[PDB]
Amino acid sequence: SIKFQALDTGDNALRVPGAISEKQLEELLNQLNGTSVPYTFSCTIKASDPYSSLIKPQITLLYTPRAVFKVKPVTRSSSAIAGHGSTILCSAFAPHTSSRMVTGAGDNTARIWDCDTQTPMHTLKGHYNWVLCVSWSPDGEVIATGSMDNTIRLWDPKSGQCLGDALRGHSKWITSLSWEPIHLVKPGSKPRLASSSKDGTIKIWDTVSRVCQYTMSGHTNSVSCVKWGGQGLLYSGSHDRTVRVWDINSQGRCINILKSHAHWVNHLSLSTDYALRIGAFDHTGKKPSTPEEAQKKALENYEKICKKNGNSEEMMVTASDDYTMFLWNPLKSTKPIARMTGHQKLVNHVAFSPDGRYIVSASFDNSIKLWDGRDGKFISTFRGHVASVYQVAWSSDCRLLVSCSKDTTLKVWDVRTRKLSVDLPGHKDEVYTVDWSVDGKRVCSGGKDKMVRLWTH
Repeated sequence: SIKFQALDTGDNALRVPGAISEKQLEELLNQLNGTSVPYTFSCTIKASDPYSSLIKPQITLLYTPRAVFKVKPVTRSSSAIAGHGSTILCSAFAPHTSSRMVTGAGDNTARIWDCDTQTPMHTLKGHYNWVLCVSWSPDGEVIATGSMDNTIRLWDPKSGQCLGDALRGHSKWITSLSWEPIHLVKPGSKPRLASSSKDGTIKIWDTVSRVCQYTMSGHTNSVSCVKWGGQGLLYSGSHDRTVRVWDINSQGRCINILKSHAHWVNHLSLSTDYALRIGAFDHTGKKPSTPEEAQKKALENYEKICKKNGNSEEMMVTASDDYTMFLWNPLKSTKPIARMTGHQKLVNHVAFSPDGRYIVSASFDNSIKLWDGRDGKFISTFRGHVASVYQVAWSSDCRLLVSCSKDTTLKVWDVRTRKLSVDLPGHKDEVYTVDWSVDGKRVCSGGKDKMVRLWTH
């Protein structure tokens, strides 16, 4: 007996024919919808791997088109790659290729790696304190590093050369970096860089003319994080218990102060920021032929995720150290749409899925909770870690989620089945960073053991 159900969710009815050829199963499913459209079929949904399945001891058959891209779950680990002098604090794949990756460690250096050969490629020297955040520009041309020495440095990913002098201005350490989205950038020009500091300011940097355009001081305390949205609006969170909204088309004018939080705002993420990070690029790796094509492609990829109701809504999630999270639709209302709660310990990372469909939150209660990205409803808790969870990373197809932890392991989860997919140990100590490449081919992790691990399917 066999039943047909899509990976989406739809059941489409009940049939029993004896053990058949795989090619026939398409033809049958095709024959129903009169597509006569290739297909791949799934079953045992751990397991998750597809009469040979009856040589292994009724059946539901999960079907999905071949033309639809699907990221394979990471399974194995290369040999650990040495280079950094102390613990690794941040990591980020390039938006246009899975052959490049950058890390930031407490040895005052950032490193660019060749993921194809698992070798060190460049060492970025110039900061006189810890590198706290690394972020590729959405066109993949420039790397920026925010440091504990209060400065920002721009690097060339290909040559490893620092682009002139550091960006100076902040009087305390850098808390976050956020590049201007490609679809808002005038064709032929480059994306500007927003940075937040513990000094309580947000600066907007012109990386080309090499000049600071605006300084958004307004928060009365340290600024925790900033995010450059696709409407020409920036959203910042701060220890003044406030979420502020700055209009870049009005010289950084504050158009809204959100006071619903009762405690320090620690994390702030948008539903569109996975899209914003990679601009015109996707899982294929195909490059735009012209800057004008890049702007159109970036807009197309952006409007695809935000414009659902015929209008553009980017949702916002903010977290505080009362463990409480909020969901916003800032364009629509200045009051929280929903109040997410349940975490018993501090939330360390919050991220929407690339389609904005889900919200996942990593905590120090050794758990990861899955939330609905449109109304903020609780769905499930990912249990399996024994120690605190530091960071998570989404797959491009929004189907898989990898998470690193203090428990010396990484775990990848199947968000469709809401369960553990594969548990991969490897490191010798705590792991602080994880990232998943756009093509889904490679996963990188780095932590206390000063070493980089590259994970593949």
